[PDB]
Amino acid sequence: MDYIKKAIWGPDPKEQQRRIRSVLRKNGRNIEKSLRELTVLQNKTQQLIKKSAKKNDVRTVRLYAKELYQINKQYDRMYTSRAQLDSVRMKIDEAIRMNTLSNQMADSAGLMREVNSLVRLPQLRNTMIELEKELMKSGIISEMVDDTMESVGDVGEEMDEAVDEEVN
Amino acid sequence: MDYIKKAIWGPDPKEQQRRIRSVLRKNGRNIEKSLRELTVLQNKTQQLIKKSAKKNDVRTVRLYAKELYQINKQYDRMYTSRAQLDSVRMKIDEAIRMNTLSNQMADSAGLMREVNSLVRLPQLRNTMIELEKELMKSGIISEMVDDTMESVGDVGEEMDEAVDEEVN
Amino acid sequence: MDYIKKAIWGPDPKEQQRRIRSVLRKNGRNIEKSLRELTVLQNKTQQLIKKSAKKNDVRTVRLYAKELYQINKQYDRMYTSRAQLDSVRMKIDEAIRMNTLSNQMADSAGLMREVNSLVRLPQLRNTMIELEKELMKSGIISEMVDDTMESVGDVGEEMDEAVDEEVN
Amino acid sequence: MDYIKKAIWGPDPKEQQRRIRSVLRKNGRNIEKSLRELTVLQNKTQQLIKKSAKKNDVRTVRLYAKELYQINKQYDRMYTSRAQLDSVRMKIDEAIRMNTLSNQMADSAGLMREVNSLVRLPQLRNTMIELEKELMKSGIISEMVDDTMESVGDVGEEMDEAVDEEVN
Amino acid sequence: MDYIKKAIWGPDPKEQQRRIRSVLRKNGRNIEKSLRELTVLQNKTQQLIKKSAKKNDVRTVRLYAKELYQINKQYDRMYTSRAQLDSVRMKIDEAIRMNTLSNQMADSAGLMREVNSLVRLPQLRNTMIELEKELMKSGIISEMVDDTMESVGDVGEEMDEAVDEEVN
Repeated sequence: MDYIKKAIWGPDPKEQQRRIRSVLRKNGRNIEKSLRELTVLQNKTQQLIKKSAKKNDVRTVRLYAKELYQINKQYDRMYTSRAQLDSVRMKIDEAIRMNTLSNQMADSAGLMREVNSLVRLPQLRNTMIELEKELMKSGIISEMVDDTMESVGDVGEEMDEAVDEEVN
Repeated sequence: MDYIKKAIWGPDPKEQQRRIRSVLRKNGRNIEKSLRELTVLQNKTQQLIKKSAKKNDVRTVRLYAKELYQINKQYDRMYTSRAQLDSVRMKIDEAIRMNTLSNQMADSAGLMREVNSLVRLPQLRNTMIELEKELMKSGIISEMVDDTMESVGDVGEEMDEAVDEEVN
Repeated sequence: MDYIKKAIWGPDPKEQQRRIRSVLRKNGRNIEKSLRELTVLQNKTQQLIKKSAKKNDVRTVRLYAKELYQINKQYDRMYTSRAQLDSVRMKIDEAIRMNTLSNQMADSAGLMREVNSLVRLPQLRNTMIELEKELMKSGIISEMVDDTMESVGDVGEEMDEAVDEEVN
Repeated sequence: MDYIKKAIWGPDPKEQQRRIRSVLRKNGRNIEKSLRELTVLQNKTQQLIKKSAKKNDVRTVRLYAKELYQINKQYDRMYTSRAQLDSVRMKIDEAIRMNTLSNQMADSAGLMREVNSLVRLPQLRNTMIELEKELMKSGIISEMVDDTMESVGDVGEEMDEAVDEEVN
Repeated sequence: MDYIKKAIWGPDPKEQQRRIRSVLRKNGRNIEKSLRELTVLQNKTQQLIKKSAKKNDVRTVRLYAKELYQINKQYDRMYTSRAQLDSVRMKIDEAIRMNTLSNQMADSAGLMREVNSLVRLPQLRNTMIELEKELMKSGIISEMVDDTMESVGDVGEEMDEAVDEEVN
């Protein structure tokens, strides 16, 4: 019945989708664990760098200087990988929705407001007399084009200072 | 079966849609005709202004100033109307598509390119071992997560100037 | 089930393909290693040619003149071989894909846009009335040929200056 | 089994495809008929213009100028339509093939010629020792990487004018 | 007949609605039970904390100190969940009504009072002479605009201290 959805997720899409979001969330928590338990190794080193900064021991600071870099080299790729999954998990939750009734109602009512703003504009009045005379008495669209009968075309305050300005 | 689309276009949407687009190009040509047949009234007036520009008759030029104003007031409301319909006819064609197979193929093939760019990032390769081990041998998604298995990573050129910089 | 794929890669194609891309990537890294470790022999010689250029020693420059050529003769074939594998590995990754669902969706949605641009052209309108009346209510193609009902054929602004130009 | 092709052509693609190509040659002949039967109205008019060219009657030639314009306005929209259908019928035949065995043999036998040109380049022979030692004795690919084993390389005529040129 | 109501609640809305309010009320009573039977475990602990507060037993209070926190941690999420369902059950009873005759009469009679307050304002009197002369003798609205004939426009006590204040 829907072939593009099965061309992406396979012969049973609804169990392929919950099979990624198991795996893509187990790895989403192992990053948040390995930044929780690796921040405290950064927090203890801030107590151990500040310890031997007042001790002024060369053999102590240069021994912490090796492990402070190798963990911050580990931190900068695990902090990156948290933003890597969140780019994947957001683009793949967008693929999972993609044709839902929830997005169909949310994107249509946001569009019917944008049509309702445009059908009341006065220069397309004479379209709406012709359009009301032709359409079926349908739902949203035909209920807008007959609700816009609140305008007639009449002359207003014209310019007189431009008539003598054309000869000028 | 199709409730949002019938709520917008009525109980038979496919004939409501071609009933608008029929009307909305009848007015699409009547604007384009009345910008064409009224430009040549502005074109003949540019000759008749240039006629009595050398005659230097105030009783001739200001008689054209009464009718040149009535055409350019008419032109600027009809030139506006061409932008009025084309704002409506573009939004009301977006409402006609809105859930089609034509949008389903277009908005998803451009979405699978964006996932193919993200699954190949080397920080999340450790996810793609676990993800390839779990998924059904599906279409697009499970064909991308094992087409990223044709690569492996290894350690590189570490910084040798970092330890003395950290103790600095 | 697919015989051309097995006529190229043998009785088990999926393990022939990952057996090349092991070998064709080990050699892809031995070139990048042997241009990394041979550039530094070119970089030290730029310190040793510039050394004895100010020393003005004939017996030093003409001894570096032998090894500068034999390494640049080595460099120019190893730099070539990097572009040799990348021509092979790109033509053989194209053979590995060649019938994938990923290329099937990417090359079809790029083609359905090219059909959508052509079916709306006005001279083939009277085809599309006949074509809509005949086709099944299918997916992408039949959803395009009934969406193009937004045009009727009517006369426009004809030429009058060519009628008296035929006698001219 | 075939999801992209059924998404384009519907649940039975093979009868949707011959249902378009049936319609799209019915109009393929009606354009070719109406360019043939309308050329002879242009052909008889070239005699009747040449009739009253020597009669020198303005009341005869300009009566043909009213009907010669109505045929060449009709001819130029029907001559355009022959290029309109042939742009559609070529693209919609490309959509019908798009994944066939006929394209799989044609696009791959032309691809194996291009790999056969690249595996015989002598800079990458050192890959083809390691590649022949690893691959299964397959079809086309492993038959090319050992049909390039009927050759060997050796050092050639070195430059004797390079050392003095480098010290120059 | 009503498509938005079926797009939300499905093909039979009236049995989807009483299928939530079964489930959403069973859970509404299991919270009120599990705060009724968990308050008495808080009430007995207030008799057991106040028991060993005068006994001054360290091994008794610190043993009740473990279970007093684990139940108040249980209480603070079950007290929250009572306010969680009542936010859901009130927003989903608002969805169930949403177009009823009961809300149609209650929101219209509250609106007709607001129109009745505004049509009697004296500056829009001259509208109501024109409006009474045009409308059909309808229900509520036309019965208000002819009931407002109890006013005529006449001059009152004008200011004289502002005439000499303009020159001032």
